[PDB]
Amino acid sequence: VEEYLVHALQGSVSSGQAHSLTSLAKTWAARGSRSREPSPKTEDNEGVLLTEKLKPVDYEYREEVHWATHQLRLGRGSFGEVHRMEDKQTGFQCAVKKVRLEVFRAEELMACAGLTSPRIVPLYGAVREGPWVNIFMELLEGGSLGQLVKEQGCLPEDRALYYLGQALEGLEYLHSRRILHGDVKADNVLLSSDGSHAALCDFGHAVCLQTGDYIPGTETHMAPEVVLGRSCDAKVDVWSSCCMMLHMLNGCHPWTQFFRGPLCLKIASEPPPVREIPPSCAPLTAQAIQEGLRKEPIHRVSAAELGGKVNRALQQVGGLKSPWRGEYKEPRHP
Amino acid sequence: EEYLVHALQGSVSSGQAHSLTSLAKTWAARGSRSREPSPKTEDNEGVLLTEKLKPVDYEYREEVHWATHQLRLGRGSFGEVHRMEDKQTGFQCAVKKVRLEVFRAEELMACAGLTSPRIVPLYGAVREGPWVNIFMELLEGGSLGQLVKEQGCLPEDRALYYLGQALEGLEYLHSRRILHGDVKADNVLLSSDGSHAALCDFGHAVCLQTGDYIPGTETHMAPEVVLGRSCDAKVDVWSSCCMMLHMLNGCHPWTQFFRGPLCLKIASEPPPVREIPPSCAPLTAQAIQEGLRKEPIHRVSAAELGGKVNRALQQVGGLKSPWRGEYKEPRHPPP
Ligand SMILES: Nc1ncc2c(n1)-c1c([nH]c3ccc(Br)cc13)CCC2
Ligand SMILES: Nc1ncc2c(n1)-c1c([nH]c3ccc(Br)cc13)CCC2
Repeated sequence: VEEYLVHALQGSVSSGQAHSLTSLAKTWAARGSRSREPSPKTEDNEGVLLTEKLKPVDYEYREEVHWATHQLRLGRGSFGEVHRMEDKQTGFQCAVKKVRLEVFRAEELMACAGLTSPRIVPLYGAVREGPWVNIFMELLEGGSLGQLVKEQGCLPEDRALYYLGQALEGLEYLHSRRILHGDVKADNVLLSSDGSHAALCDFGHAVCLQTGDYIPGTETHMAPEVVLGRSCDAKVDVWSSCCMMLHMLNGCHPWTQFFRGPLCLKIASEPPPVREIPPSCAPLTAQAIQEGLRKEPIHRVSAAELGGKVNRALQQVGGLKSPWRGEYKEPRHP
Repeated sequence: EEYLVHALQGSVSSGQAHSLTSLAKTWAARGSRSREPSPKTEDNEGVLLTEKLKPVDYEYREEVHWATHQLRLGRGSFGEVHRMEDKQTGFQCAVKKVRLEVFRAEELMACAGLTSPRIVPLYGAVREGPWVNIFMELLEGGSLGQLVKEQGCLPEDRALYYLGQALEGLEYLHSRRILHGDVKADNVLLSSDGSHAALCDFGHAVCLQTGDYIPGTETHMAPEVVLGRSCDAKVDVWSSCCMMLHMLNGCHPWTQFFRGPLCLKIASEPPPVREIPPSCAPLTAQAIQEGLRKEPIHRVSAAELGGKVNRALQQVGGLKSPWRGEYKEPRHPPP
């Protein structure tokens, strides 16, 4: 059972619901660990589309036949490159992340599928062609928070708070659902064309809680409990979020300007990088970051808790007033 | 040599094949292992074999020193293939991007430094984090596979001509102890004028001195592969003839008469010599029979087969049929 729904889904591309896609994705992750045999001339083609804007024809959905990528690479995710694409029948434009079966984790779809938060990039479906999983999602037009930070050097306190807060909304939505993101950083939050809306993008590091099986993201954003080899929970994301905040404010990641790699040792041994908080910051801003960067996950605030403090700090600075893009602010020197 | 490796690591250098080969071995070993926290700045290392691909300050990074342009060129066994231009030299070539976790050193060991006109030349390979970028000559006449499809099936002389060249390359590899492992139309690349063909994608290659042969497309697999026996270069010879049948009929060998998996059928049934078109020349048909002998031991070598194929081409009048000629309907399946 569900072994039966799986049998019914296998071999075909169907319009359907998240649960169906999730069930299939588990089979993809299992068999990608399974070194395979001689390939059929016609690649297997199976999956589930979650929106009518992406339409299988005769239970197929194949690159170059039913849809296609546009010239230039959009970005690069943890386990696959991301491109712009078009459904050839409906004209719909979205994004696709192409992942090798052998490195495909079901959580990549399990952690966002069917989710309906504005702070989480919507999943349109996923389709397998042979040893490739194509993951379809909303195309966003304002680039990543990571790109923004690099082109502006650093963000103003208010902008930084604004994005941090929106991200924490998404994190709260995830955590209440036993979902941990695992790679919270500027490069993985995506922006609207007018910079007003931010959303979490890449769940390649996600884990679906009940731990022990957390695959670490970027070392500078790693919490002490990860680096110590201890069991991990949602608080990991809270710490990452505050590492991202420091990055937005200073234009450089925490630890980098003071230590050399690997930073794993230093993260564990050293005190939290609260010393990297800009003195120019508002009292409520600084305290929020401190509580988010508590080395003991247990005393560390939740995403919801941190979100509140951050909304209040934003108030304290006068709300969001700094202009969308704007003028370059030189990042902090080492 | 553990010292040569240490000296190359962390840097992108202009250098020689052997150096690239040694580094590539570390990549295949390192693709093994759920990893640790990633450094913020991706590792960047590799070796370029031509000055037309030029690193700056020992770096070579996508979007900085080079970039892809236009639409996907193709899809190899372990990675997609694109056009790219080096931002320093303006040089255009092709790049195949392969995930570290599925990267086989043979992908480079089997073609690096090789100087046959029948084997697509390797320009180098560069790693960025969990990605291996394989650079190679960009060819302008598409793949033999694309050709066969848009023409339905090919005229006998064209087919012989391409078969012969592939066999030249195959002979070249085998004499160097290299089995390609995925010989098929999709893995032969064509000049703009259709005159030159060369073997590409060595994702299935193995470097002889089996048990370690990763099978390609089931329809091109030899009986000894499919039985799980020890494998040698003769595997490529069988595949080549499967490819020949494909060019002639516009469809792979077994597909029209059996259902998958074909593993069983290839083993049990006689060789697909019956799929040879009767209208073919005596020498053509016989060549294919010899390439498709079920015991690899009695099966002709790539060199032997090449002579027959060249002779067959003669008997038919040499290469005369036009390039991008007229559609010829591929053989239909039975009801
Ligand atoms: N869907 C989508 N729209 C826009 C972007 C991206 N994705 C995007 C960028 N880097 C990425 C890394 C992982 C993922 Br899943 C998406 C992106 C680059 C930012 C632009
Ligand atoms: N270097 C190069 N130039 C042109 C092409 C190709 N490669 C090409 C195609 N399919 C492929 C599959 C594997 C590889 Br390695 C190359 C190609 C499609 C043919 C076009």
